[PDB]
Amino acid sequence: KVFGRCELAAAMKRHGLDNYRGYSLGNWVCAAKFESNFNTQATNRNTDGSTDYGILQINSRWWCNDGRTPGSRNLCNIPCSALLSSDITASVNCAKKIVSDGNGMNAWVAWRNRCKGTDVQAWIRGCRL
Repeated sequence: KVFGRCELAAAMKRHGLDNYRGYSLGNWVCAAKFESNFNTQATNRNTDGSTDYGILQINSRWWCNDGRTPGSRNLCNIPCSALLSSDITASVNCAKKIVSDGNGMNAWVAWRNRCKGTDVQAWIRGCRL
């Protein structure tokens, strides 16, 4: 499923991401835009044998099990396929654990490269939240 910008914003707000750990909703919507372009089916295979899954591109090396990543840990206790569903609950709960893993939102390289330091409030424009 491909979310509309405000549609995703509402969904995330609904799952408690707005201001979570001090990160405004805009940051989260912006991360999603550049990590997967709001596509819940998005996947990216890395060169280290791992793969990023879903709307927030969560990595299989440590956060989920896809049964084909060497020395992989499943800290979120879920199959990576669950991060490719139209319901973002799984991705959000797992994201909540990653953003609290000691690096803030820097865990998402796309967020770091395209959202960090910018006027992320714009990503929420026109939304009736």
